[PDB]
Amino acid sequence: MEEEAEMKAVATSPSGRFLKFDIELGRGAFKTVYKGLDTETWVEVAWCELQDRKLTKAEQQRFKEEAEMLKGLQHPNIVRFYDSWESILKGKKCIVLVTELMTSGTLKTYLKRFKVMKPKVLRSWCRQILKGLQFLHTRTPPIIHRDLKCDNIFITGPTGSVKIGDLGLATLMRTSFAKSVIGTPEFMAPEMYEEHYDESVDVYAFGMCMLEMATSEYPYSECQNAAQIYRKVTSGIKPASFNKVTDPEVKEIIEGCIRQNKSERLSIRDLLNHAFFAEDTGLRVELAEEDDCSNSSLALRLWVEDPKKLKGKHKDNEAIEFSFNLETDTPEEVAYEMVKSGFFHESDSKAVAKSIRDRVTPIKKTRE
Repeated sequence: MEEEAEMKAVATSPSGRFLKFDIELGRGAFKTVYKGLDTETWVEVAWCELQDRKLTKAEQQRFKEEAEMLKGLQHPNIVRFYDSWESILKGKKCIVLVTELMTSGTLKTYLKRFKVMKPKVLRSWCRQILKGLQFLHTRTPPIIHRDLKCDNIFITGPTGSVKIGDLGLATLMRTSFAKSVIGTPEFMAPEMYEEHYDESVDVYAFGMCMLEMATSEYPYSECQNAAQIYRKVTSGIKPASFNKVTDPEVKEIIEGCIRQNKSERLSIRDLLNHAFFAEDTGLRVELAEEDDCSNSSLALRLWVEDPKKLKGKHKDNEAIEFSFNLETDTPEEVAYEMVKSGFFHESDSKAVAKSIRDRVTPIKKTRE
């Protein structure tokens, strides 16, 4: 039984397609989001009201057209923008943005409580933010998100896909004041407060999102306030949580993204070509426990990411926990022990041994 019958429509788009309900979903300076309805599809939408009062006639016409540019953005990793128009709020001009309503919330809400699910969702959500950003940066003229952070990444579900939303509008962030209210220091590149920055601010913010997804903790939480973060960021002092990244590949991508010098930062084109984003083997090995160099034995986990890529009747999300002595063991012999125990068919030995070798050869080198 639905009580959608009691929700009274309080406004309509000039087109007539969308209805506004007086149910506020979120706030912020310059923005109020409302529950809305599409009368063509009968699906609840977000009715967003955007307004900067202290805006000139010239600035307002540039903000209205920036809003109209978003309508033509269609990509599976970008929240869909259905329509935008100019209206009046408290006598002054305002912009209304109608967008898809994300019911499973943000990545920020998700990471407050939950770790990203295993075996593949971390790699997928990363690749999806990169694909979404790449799409925005390849528009004519290029779009820069300007406000990328976990609270602006929406999830379809814990095993679903991610969508970037709440783009930072160029005209709405022209000033140091607007940037200080809109932006989240943790996710902001050091050059964010300069009058001129490019798309590499979005790369820096991506690096911080990925850090948060990897460490399951908030970047720069050691800081008491935003001034301390600004001081640390501009000094070239990484978040303490960066040294909590246990995967060398994940630590490498992050550092290449959160580089102080904008020109030294990694490009999305090349990131998308990183081996970390490959899924050809269908097998991956990770550390199960925190590695103490006093120990000779590691505690590892083998993930069957793709049961189709293997001979036999394998279940989804299959994870094998096994020990490995860095001194006396070999990946090829351990893969044979997996075959013998009945985990794998003999013909998958080479694929198993490689997944083990990939994780175990770097750690063995580090040992003294």
